[PDB]
Amino acid sequence: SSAVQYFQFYGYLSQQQNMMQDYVRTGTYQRAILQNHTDFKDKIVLDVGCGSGILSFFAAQAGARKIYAVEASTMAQHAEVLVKSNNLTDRIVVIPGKVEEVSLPEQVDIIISEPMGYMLFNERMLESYLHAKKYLKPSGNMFPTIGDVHLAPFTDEQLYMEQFTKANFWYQPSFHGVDLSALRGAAVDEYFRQPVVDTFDIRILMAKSVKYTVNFLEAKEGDLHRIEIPFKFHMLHSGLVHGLAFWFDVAFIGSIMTVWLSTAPTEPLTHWYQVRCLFQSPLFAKAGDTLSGTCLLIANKRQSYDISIVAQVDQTGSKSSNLLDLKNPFFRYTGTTPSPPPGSHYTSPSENM
Amino acid sequence: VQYFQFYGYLSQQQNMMQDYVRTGTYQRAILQNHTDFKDKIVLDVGCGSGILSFFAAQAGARKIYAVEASTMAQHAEVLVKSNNLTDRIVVIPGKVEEVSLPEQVDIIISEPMGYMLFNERMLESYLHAKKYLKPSGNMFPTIGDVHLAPFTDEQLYMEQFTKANFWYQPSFHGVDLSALRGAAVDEYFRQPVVDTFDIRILMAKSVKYTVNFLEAKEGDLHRIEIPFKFHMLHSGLVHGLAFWFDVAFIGSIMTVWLSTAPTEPLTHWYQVRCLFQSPLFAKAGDTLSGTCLLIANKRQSYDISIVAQVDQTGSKSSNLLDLKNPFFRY
Amino acid sequence: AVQYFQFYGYLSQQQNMMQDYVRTGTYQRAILQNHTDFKDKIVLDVGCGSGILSFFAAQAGARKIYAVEASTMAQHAEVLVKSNNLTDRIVVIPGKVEEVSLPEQVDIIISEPMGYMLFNERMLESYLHAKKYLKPSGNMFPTIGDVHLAPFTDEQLYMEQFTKANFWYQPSFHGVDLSALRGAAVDEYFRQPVVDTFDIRILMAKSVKYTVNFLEAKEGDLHRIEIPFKFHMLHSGLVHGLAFWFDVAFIGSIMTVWLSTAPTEPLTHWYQVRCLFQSPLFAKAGDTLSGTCLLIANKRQSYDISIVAQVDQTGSKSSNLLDLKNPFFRYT
Amino acid sequence: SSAVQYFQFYGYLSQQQNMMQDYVRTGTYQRAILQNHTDFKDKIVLDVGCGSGILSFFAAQAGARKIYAVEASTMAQHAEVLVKSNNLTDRIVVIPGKVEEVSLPEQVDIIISEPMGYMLFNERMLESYLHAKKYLKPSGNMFPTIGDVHLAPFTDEQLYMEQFTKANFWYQPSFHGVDLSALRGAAVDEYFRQPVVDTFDIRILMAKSVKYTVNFLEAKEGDLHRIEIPFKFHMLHSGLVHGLAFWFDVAFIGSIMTVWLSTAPTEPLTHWYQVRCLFQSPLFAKAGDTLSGTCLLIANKRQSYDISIVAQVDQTGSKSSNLLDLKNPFFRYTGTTPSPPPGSHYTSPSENM
Ligand SMILES: Nc1ncnc2c1ncn2[C@@H]1O[C@H](CN(CCCl)CC[C@H](N)C(=O)O)[C@@H](O)[C@H]1O
Ligand SMILES: Nc1ncnc2c1ncn2[C@@H]1O[C@H](CN(CCCl)CC[C@H](N)C(=O)O)[C@@H](O)[C@H]1O
Ligand SMILES: Nc1ncnc2c1ncn2[C@@H]1O[C@H](CN(CCCl)CC[C@H](N)C(=O)O)[C@@H](O)[C@H]1O
Ligand SMILES: Nc1ncnc2c1ncn2[C@@H]1O[C@H](CSCC[C@H](N)C(=O)O)[C@@H](O)[C@H]1O
Repeated sequence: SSAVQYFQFYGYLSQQQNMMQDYVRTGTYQRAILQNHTDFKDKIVLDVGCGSGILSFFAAQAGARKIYAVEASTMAQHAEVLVKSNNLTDRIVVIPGKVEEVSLPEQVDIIISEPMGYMLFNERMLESYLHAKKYLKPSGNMFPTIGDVHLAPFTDEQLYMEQFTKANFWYQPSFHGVDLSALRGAAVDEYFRQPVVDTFDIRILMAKSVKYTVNFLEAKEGDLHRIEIPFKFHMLHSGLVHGLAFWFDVAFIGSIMTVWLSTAPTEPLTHWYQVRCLFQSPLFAKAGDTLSGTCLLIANKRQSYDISIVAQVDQTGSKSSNLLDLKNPFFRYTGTTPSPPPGSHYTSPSENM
Repeated sequence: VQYFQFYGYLSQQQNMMQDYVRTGTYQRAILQNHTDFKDKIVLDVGCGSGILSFFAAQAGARKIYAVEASTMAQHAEVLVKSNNLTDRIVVIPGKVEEVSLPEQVDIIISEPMGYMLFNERMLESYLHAKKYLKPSGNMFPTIGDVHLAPFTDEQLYMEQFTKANFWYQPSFHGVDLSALRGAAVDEYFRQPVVDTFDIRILMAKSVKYTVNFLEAKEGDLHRIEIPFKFHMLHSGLVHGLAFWFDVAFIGSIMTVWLSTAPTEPLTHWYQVRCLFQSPLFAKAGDTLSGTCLLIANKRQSYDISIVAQVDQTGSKSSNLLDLKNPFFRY
Repeated sequence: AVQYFQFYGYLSQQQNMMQDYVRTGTYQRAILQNHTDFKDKIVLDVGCGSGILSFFAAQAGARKIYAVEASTMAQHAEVLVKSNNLTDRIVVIPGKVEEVSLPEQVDIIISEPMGYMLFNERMLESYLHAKKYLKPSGNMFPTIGDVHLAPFTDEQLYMEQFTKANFWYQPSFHGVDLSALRGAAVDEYFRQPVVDTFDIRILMAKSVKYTVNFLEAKEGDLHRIEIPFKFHMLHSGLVHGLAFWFDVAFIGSIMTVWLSTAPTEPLTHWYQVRCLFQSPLFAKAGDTLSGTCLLIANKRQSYDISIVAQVDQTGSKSSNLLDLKNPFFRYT
Repeated sequence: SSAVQYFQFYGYLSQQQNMMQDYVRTGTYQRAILQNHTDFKDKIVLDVGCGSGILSFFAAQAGARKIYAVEASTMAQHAEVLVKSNNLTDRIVVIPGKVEEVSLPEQVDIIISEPMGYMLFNERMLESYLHAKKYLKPSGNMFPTIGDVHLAPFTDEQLYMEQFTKANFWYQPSFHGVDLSALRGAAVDEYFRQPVVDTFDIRILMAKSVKYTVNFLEAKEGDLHRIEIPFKFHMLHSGLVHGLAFWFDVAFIGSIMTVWLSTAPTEPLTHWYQVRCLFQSPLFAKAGDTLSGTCLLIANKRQSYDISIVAQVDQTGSKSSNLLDLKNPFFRYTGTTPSPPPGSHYTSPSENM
């Protein structure tokens, strides 16, 4: 259905290029695969969504005997050219098609893949990554092995006001002689259903994070159809909570060492950035209060999730419920350094010049 | 399809409404020609928010049929009710090709122009809607002029060549990508560059291609052939062709023009530039002749072929372009 | 070989080198400050040109100076010696220092044999060959040479050369397809050393050094020169190639004097030299750039250069050929 | 010899590019071949020193049946690659070697070449071009067909002084304590033996040019070993004559039309520019005087000419005799517009602004 558009997007070389040029990502995968050469040398490997084939080449540098590289986009055509020109035709096998519908010659010793999306789960490629375990030997391994999602409440007044400023275009009685007021509410609802793709200063976060772990060795493809993330935040600061901030970490658990790829706002940026879900009604909280609630991710037919966030301040009973659409996020990043919150100065800035 | 979902968002209707030149030229063109709307029947093909039907209602139209296929039709009918015009503006959800109208109309109004005028292939629906048009009916816009002109922009050319050279690395993290160097260059230079530019970079007076919406058939736009013969005013490197367009509202009281030229204030259409993989050298006085051929595709766009040659020297350049994968250089 | 000595046979070239104030004044100061290494001694000037260095030796008190010059500049040199009244101290001997015979062994050899990257022109071999005339505790001015290498980032230069090479990427230059030769064009242009100066900001790691000791080295060492390097990257960026320059030291009895062609120092007719990678290498600060620069002597009195550079963390490798015989003089 | 250094120079693609990028040169050759297609249509052609092969390609565009493209530098290898990739292997035969020492299968109907150097004659490739006539049918044609060398007396005080300024470096009694004066005369002599490659404003010319024609259809290889150019100038202006200026034209005399390629200072610049030979003793002449003399080019073993220029003003008998070496010219061009001589203002500049 919408799979056509998805595989059209990853068929352009310029997109593969954007992902390969993310040094954090490609470098961490290369480090993780080569530093665990005992997990690869002369073993069988499966690259789920090989794209250019970069990960299979990394697997080859580690000494794999044979690597099955599955690719469903037309990038399979270009991928085979790199294997022939890198004289690895005898160890890398390009298979055009989807990992679900293809046939593999044999069970593999280890599976490698880069299936993470915004908030880890977006794009629903982890389901294909776990589906691939039907080709995995009883003692096989998976790179990445586990993925951790993180959540924290945030305060950002300017991000929050921005939505009503954009929507208030509709609240004028004579836009070229037409009254648009009747659509203001609908415009507001639309903008708040967009998760914001951006970075931020860590000082806007108001409580230590909370983590939902997906163990790719134990999880089933069905575990990813309904993801329920409960949270109970102890506020470090007492502000207005305009929503929740999401990021993720993944770990490659190999024989020699475990390697981490992290997209935290404390780490170097990546092409995943961070994702923020705004509350249409911000929640006020004291410091020490508990912000309790649930984040419910419900898979949809269009390769994404419907996000439901219900949060409440237990001491005051103040409740906020929000719905978001992760397939239509708002890309807000600019490149500017992130300005810090006001009221973050505990000593005179003038006496520090 | 993805197309009608995109235009189902209020934020997109807003982005196009906040284009002041576009909206104000449409309103002024309609209002100053209120005689072509007084007590008449109107069809608005793709009304979106309904802004154009409201312009028609302001001009005195007795009844306006507003066809919209995206979910925007629901919101459009909310503005009709809250503006107390429900007896004059009739929203009809669906595609103009599929809906049934109660009667024939005196005039069709629409905003079907895309990049290079032809993008999005909504002109075909604007023309197809003429099956509901009375024998002497009129159309806003009446005609569309596509303008093309050769340009020189060294920075843009090296900008794209730089990105294509990523695929020339013999050892990117130990991997040889050079085998794909050729596909990378094809793909990048197959990107129309959507942006504005200063008129300084044009090396010849523009050439014009006219589409008359009153006389044209939906089939004409399946394959559009634009021949060009440029007379070069300056010497140097021709890195490609630049496209922009004008449309004219030919009404009873006056004709009003809407332009996306680089000398005029900016629109959400900007201008479009097609790059040659290898620029062409030309002197002042030379002639640059060739053909730009647009063949419609199933993905709501066109496959573009540009054949150009310097007649004096025989230097030839052939380029195919994908209007489906633009490069917004904003 | 004939073309080499015709070139240095023109008085205008000798002028171009003599008008290099840093060069000529540093040689005089190094010679005169160490006058005890010259007083009442025998001297050999290898490739005297106009004679300038022999005149510095006579100024320092040398009893007799043998000035060897193989171009026709030897005859002009003889004229300056007569008109400067030094016929009893400076003896011009025409011919190559490899082929002439000298009346006695010398206490010190002086020369100016450095070329681009120090080794260009392959005159250091003749400077070292002349050591057969050197007494057991003799000295040599210059005494040691330090070649310096450092990676650099310079986008405009890289695209400047790529623009030139891309002329051969045309499908119809006057109706003729040249694209079949784009690969040969890029190979040729990027084989060209870029002779120019540059601001030290473009360097991304502290320079690495390769030292030649003229007192100890033998003429054979310079037929194949292997230069290892291991750079610790200080900035994150694209490495577009390596930059080369050199210092030489006059290690005299009284003091050591240094002559430098570094980009932080005033300009010399040697400028600096850069080798471009066809495909730049990406490196982050903290990474290590390791590799080898290899100079293989050839018949045209120059070197075939092979530069292999590698980012140790990422495995990005780059191998480049360079022909010192076809440099690109970019200075204007 | 110098042949080695000569053919090494033309093996670099950057050099061929420099010559191909001279639009005047390459464009005029293309026009001259294509507009005379009757001289090429289904005929046998010989391209002497093809370099990239460009001229052969032009002759193929005009319809020639077979072209023999002779090249002595290693550019011959790259020339064959262009012929294969342009699908012309059945009509263009690249022959590596020197035109004097190679063999052709057959006689040709027409010979094409670009053998002109500074002052037309420099580098001595016209001799190879004329030598190639051993392969020409009794009524064959040659492109170019005739060459015109133009001479004219000029006045340029700043160019003239520039030489003494450069040589007077040697006229100091203490250059780091060394008296250099003895070499001043030798230094002056050296600089004046350099012809100057540059362009100039035609107003520095003091008499109508004189021309010496070589007819390539009739000239013999030995004619070019000793070239005697008598001149007799009628001075249009009174002044100091600092030397003579040289340029050249070639004409392609085809069946349909004659096409001219000119390096005159009145025409668009080319990579040949113009060449000026300075007199060490300038000659004074007033308008109406006659400047008579001879310009004698004596071929030498290093692929160039020794030039002797003797001029005298007949009215005064004032003589000047100068020797120049064409193999060590001074390339003076910059790109600055040539400033016009003083005082060429016959009307007040202030009354014109
Ligand atoms: N069902 C599927 N079967 C096979 N491949 C798929 C499938 N779904 C998505 N992919 C493939 O995975 C590639 C993208 N993917 C990262 C997206 Cl965040 C891996 C890129 C590359 N191998 C890297 O790791 O850097 C894309 O080419 C896509 O087509
Ligand atoms: N094998 C040789 N034997 C004798 N002379 C040689 C030899 N090789 C080169 N030379 C001569 O020494 C001169 C080299 N020259 C600059 C080198 Cl970049 C030094 C000029 C002179 N000492 C100054 O600094 O002013 C040239 O004149 C050359 O002819
Ligand atoms: N005796 C010879 N035999 C064969 N080749 C020769 C001979 N003498 C000179 N050449 C060759 O002709 C080429 C020079 N020629 C320009 C001279 Cl200013 C090339 C122009 C070329 N046809 C263009 O227009 O691009 C050089 O490549 C040279 O190697
Ligand atoms: N065949 C078709 N039938 C009906 N509506 C169509 C259509 N093709 C496109 N549309 C709709 O027409 C609109 C194009 S832009 C609408 C802008 C509006 N006329 C204004 O001036 O503000 C979109 O809402 C699109 O979804």
